[PDB]
Parts: sequence; C-alpha cells; structure tokens
Amino acid sequence: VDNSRTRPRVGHIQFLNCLPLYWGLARTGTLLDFELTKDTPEKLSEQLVRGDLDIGPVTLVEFLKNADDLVAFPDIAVGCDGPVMSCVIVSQVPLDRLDGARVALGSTSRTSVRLAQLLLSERFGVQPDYYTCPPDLSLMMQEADAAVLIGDAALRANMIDGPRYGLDVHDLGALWKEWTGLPFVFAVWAARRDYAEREPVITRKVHEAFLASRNLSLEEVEKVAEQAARWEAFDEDTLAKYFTTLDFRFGAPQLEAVTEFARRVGPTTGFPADVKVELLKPLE
Amino acid sequence: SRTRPRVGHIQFLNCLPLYWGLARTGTLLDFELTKDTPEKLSEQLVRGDLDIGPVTLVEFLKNADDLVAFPDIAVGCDGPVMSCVIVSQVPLDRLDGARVALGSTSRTSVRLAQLLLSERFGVQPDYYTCPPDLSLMMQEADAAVLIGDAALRANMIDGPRYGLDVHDLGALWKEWTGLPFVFAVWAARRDYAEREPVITRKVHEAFLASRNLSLEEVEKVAEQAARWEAFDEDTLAKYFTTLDFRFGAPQLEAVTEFARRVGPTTGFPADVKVELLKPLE
Ligand SMILES: C=C(Oc1cccc(C(=O)O)c1)C(=O)O
Ligand SMILES: C=C(Oc1cccc(C(=O)O)c1)C(=O)O
Repeated sequence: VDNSRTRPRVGHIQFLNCLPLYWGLARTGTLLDFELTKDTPEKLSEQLVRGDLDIGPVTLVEFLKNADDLVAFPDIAVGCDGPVMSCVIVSQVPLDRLDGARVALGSTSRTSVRLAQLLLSERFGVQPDYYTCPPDLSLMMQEADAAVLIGDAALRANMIDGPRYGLDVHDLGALWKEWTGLPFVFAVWAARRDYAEREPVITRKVHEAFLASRNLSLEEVEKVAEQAARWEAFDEDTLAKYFTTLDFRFGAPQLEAVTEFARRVGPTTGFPADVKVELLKPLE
Repeated sequence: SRTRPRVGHIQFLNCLPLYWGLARTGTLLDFELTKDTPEKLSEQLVRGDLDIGPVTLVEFLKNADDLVAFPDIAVGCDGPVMSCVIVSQVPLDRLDGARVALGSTSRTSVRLAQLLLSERFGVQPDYYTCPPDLSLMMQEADAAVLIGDAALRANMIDGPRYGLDVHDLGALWKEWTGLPFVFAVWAARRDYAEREPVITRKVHEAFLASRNLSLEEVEKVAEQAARWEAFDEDTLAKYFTTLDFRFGAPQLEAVTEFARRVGPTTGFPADVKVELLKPLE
C-alpha cells in the first residue's frame, strides 16, 4: 500500500483575474506541490465546502456561510480599492429606473450579485425583478434591462461590448467605494478546517507559496499581460491595466470591508452579521 | 479571438519533469492543459477533444494518417525503462496457458509484452484486461503487465519486498533486438496542424525547450517530487535520467521495427508511415 504523503488538492479560478497568480505558481514551481483544479468560482466553492478540495479560492459570501469550517489565508485575496473592472452592472437604463424592471444575475456569481442587490436596494432604492441565468451578455440584454456579470464576461462587457453598443457599465467596486469609502474583497483563499488541523505544515507551505507566487506575478505583470494578450480579445495594455487595478491584498483595511459587508447582508444571505472570520495563524 | 491549443499531458511520473519545464518556462500559460492516463489522452486526441498531445505508440500507429508526430521528443528508453514491466510469480517460460493480467491504461507495453512472450519466449498465455492493481492482479493471475507509477512501484518497492520477478520491458526488447524503444510520441491532429501551422510549431518548440530544461534541472525536480512519493530523491533522479526523451533517427529505427513485428497482429499495416512535423525552410 502506498501510504506516502499526498499533494494538497488546490482550486484555482479559471478567469483572467487569477491568470497572473497561475503564472507565479508555475514559474516558482509551486504548481508541482499542488494537485490543481481549475473551474469557475461558484464550482470551486462547492468543491471545497463538500471536501473535493483541501485548499482553494472561496467567493466571499460562500466563505461567510461556511466560516466555522474554513480558515482564511491572510494577505492574499481577490479585491479592489475603487474599480474592480470585472464585476459590473450593465444597464440599458439609468439605475434609478430599475424599480420593477428585469435584472439578470450571472449564474457563476455569489458575491457580486449580492453586492449588486445590496447597492440597488439600500443605496439606489429600486426593487427589480431579479432572475438568474448563465452569463451571456447578448441573451441577457435581449431579455432584461440590466445584467450583473463577473470574470472575463464582465471585463469584456466593460472594455468591449459596453462601449461598442452604447451600454452603461457600472463598476461594482466603484459603486461600493462611492457608497462606503471602503475597498472590497470578492473572494478569499481558505483551507478546510479539518485539512488545516490535520496538516498544519502543508497548509502553511501552501499559504506561503501563494504569497510568493502573488508577489512574483506583481513584479512580472507586463510579461504576463504580453503573453495572455495573444489568446484574448483584450490587448496587452488592457490586461496590464486590469492586473494592476485588481487588489490582491488581505490585511486590516480589507478585513474591515469584509466585516461591514458581512454585517449588511448576513441576516438575508445565510450567516450571522457578526460572523467570525478565522485566519490562518503564523508560527509564533 | 485565437484559442489556446488543447494539450494533453501524461499524469505519471515519467512526464513530471516535463511538466516542471512547462511551468518554469511559462509554456503552460500558452496551453489549455488536460492531465490523464495515456490511453485516455490518446482517445481524446483521436476523437478531437485535444489538439496536441502524447500518444502511446500503438495508438499513434493505428491513427498515423490523421496524426503528425513531433520530432526530437518522445517517451522511450535504450535498455531498461524501469516503468514498463512484467511482474510474474513464475519464470516467463512457464506462462503458456497461464492467466496474465494486462493493465488497462496500457496500449503499447501490453503489445510489446505479448510480442516478447510469444515470439521470444514462445508461450501463449490467456490474457485479460483489468484495472492496474498489483495486489489484485497477483491474486487473480500468474503475471501482470504494468506501466507508469504502478510499474515503477512494482519494480522498485513491491517486487523486492515480496520476492516477485519483475522484468523490464525495455531491457527485454534490448536483449532481443539490440534496439532502443519508444513507448509514446507527441503529435498534433493533422487537421489542427494544417489549420494552425504556427501554433503547432510553437507548441513543438516549447515542448523541446521545456524538456531540455527538465534535463538540466532533474535534481530539483526529483528533490521536490520525492516529498510526495514513496520513491526517494535518488530513485526518482535515476528514473528521470534512465528515461530517454529523444526522438531522432535511431529512435525511429526502433519504431519502424516494432511496427513491423506487431502490425499484422495489432491493427495497422506493417509499413505504416510516421509523418513528422516539418521545420520551417
Ligand atoms: C474580481 C472578481 O470578483 C469575483 C471573484 C470571484 C467570485 C465572485 C462572485 O461574485 O462570486 C466575484 C471577478 O469576478 O473578476
Ligand atoms: C515510460 C512508460 O512507457 C509508456 C508510456 C506511455 C504509454 C505506455 C503504454 O504502454 O501505453 C507506456 C511508462 O509507462 O512509464
């Protein structure tokens, strides 16, 4: 029987927002310490919660609903301070005309759709008729007055489709910034609590390798954008702007934003407004 | 917009150094990579789920009109290969009429094993395909043909522990013919190679560059990989340096002779043509 130690099963968001991180993981050789699974953020959250992964990215709302069973990694997250570029409301009408209107919510999103609902309800005071559908701007704009998108589809709407067809595109990071002055965290990295307690060292090594890979990806953002531009509808300048607009930090100012958002949506989402975010402790 | 080529990659240790090279060079970010066992990756490439990938030799020969092989990279050996074995509780000349389990992930080594047992040792066993599991196989058969990590484990660990004979298929072929052996090649679908000659060529050159780097850094790869395997650093470095990743004239010589000896009993012409990706003139 092969009872040797097993590589941690690690999720990775397939979208462009984590493409520089993937570059870092590859260049550092970290990938060879992982059994990597790539997918969309809602699938990766399901897999980690149900035990198909040991460590991975968790969209914030799903992390908070499972906070007792997950341990978040400090100093890395998928966030913004102001615009995030890839979490948007695309609308054919001004936001204040959306009361009773149809608003399509992309099915891959858990956090941005809730942030959009919070903003529309509690900031602009409109109550639209929401519905979930697969992310497809063309179909959404044929059947609804507005749509909430994330990931590459949202970046495409923001940078290409929106300007082409004269559609308003509202940046959810900027809308939240205007409303609260705060940055925003859309997704965190976490280990399952049982995996973190069974393998504290591997969990720590995975965490440190993520930080190192993230740091390298920041230094080489131009090389990453140059390479990725050959395979995307976005050009090199757009991708480098995107990669540098994203904020991958996760310290005290970012936790402050998570705390406030969790408070405003917890009771109507599925977790306490004062839900406890447990962070992976460093070696003392 | 242009789409990344869909590229297969054998999940076994034999291509872990190559994966290291693909990551370190950044080549991985030009691929949409799929990892699986060699028989699955071969099926996927033939049926169009991949554009470029490793193809176990026998399956390449059965589909040679529709595949274009990459020169100067392959999975082979010159003598022992370490991870393609016959594990037997009896000497090979005592296997006539006995049950021999063929690991289901193999297409080439199982045929090479059959060729050796019939035409070199002159025994005709009762073959059957089953999942690779040395323990279950040794309870249900007198011998078993294994590849990949399972074969490497049998050769380096399980065999010596339980006193089981383990025959290296590369060495048996070398003894019989004096030739090296090629177990798998890399190929592009012909339709993909003709639609995207530049991408196909860049993928090929990136594979060569990554392979070369993996040879240069074999020790770091072994040190890292040993932390996740039952094999230690010295065993992995020995394995990685015993594998022969070349694919030039002497290796094609071996493919030609093997194809000749098994074609009529496998499912392709004995003189099947191996088309190679041509470099830019
Ligand atoms: C930066 C983004 O923000 C995210 C990331 C992951 C999940 C979600 C979600 O809404 O569930 C949002 C992006 O999508 O690019
Ligand atoms: C070096 C090996 O040889 C192979 C590689 C790929 C496929 C096959 C097969 O038999 O189909 C054999 C190994 O398995 O490690």
